[PDB]
Amino acid sequence: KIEEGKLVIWINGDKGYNGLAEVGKKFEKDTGIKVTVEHPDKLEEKFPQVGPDIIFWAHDRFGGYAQSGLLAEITPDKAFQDKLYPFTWDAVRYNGKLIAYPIAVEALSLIYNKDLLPNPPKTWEEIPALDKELKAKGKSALMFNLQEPYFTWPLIAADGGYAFKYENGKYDIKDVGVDNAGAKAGLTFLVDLIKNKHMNADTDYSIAEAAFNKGETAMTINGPWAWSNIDTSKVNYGVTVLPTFKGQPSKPFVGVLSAGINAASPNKELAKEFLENYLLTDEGLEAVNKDKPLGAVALKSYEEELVKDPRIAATMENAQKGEIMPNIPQMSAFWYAVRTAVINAASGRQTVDEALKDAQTRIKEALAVQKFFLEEIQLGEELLYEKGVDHLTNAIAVCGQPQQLLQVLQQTLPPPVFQMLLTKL
Repeated sequence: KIEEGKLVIWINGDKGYNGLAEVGKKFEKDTGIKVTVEHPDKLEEKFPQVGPDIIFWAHDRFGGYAQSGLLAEITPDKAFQDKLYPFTWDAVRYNGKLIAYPIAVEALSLIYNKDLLPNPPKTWEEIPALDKELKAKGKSALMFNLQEPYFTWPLIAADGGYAFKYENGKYDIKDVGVDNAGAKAGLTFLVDLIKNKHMNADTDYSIAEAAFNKGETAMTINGPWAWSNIDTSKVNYGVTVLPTFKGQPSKPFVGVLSAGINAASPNKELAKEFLENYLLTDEGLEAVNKDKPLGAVALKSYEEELVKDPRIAATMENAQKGEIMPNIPQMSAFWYAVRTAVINAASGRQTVDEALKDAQTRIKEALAVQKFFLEEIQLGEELLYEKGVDHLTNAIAVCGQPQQLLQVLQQTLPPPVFQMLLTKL
């Protein structure tokens, strides 16, 4: 339960929640206001029904919440806004409005074996000639997870690929950038690396991880979650900017850990105080970071301390150049479609032109049917009378797997018309 005059905060169990509680203790000591930090299971699933004053989560989940009116519009002090990197505020916009405070950023980087490769390539275009040189030493230039588009997208996006178009704190779900010239150029380059034997279509996460950590390949592409394993390996590794393609940066997907204020909270001013005046400060972020590292942070002054570790600076440089993950549920359709596209193209079964054509179709069709399905059901629920079993049957005709739906339809409402329903199937 939310109560006036205290704060309850949720953050996931993998983050520095004891450090966050220390910030909370400071806050309580100065203000008298009790701050309770929790890390519930399924917190991001529970928020919409019963939630706390403040929630910390990846920004992309917050679009759903905002679509439902569940987040307060944040109203940051004017000089404070300039204290965070501008691109981070773009991760916390929904329908043009600020709906959370950004805290930290995460993206892929290029990770390289400094002994094998003292001069990591600035361009993707250099990698074929480098691989040929390394192969003459029993080694390879690059291995990374080719199976998941999260990993291959940075290259595909570089010359102009994008998921959905972002402009003035909004995404246009009609404007999908999967089959444009830039996406084709990048996926062509990837496919070509494989046809020319510089990478293997079956390389996945485990295989690339083990190869880099055994000193068999000079580069991999991965995120901060992978550093600890490389530490154990003793490889003399560096983390740096991704190579450019056609003179443009690789654009990894960026996740931004963000803090949202519950629209239902009677403590919104206190939440702001906590977040702006206590948490998003050198001392506040230090407290969290000491407990469990935040990675690269949104607060410039503290990021400037953290980049003593050059790996953090690399995360940030790649994030600044990357594509913020769109905070809209239409992204689910993007991932399924592109995953297939890249696999088929990397295999040789489809042209690049054709795989990305399929993917763009898939995305358009899935979004249309999802809408159609809701719309047809709403005409359905206006049978209070029928009329709308034809509409219901239209919605059912669309579902590949209608058993689950047929169940609940037998509930609401009348068996005589469930009967009718059955007729049309």
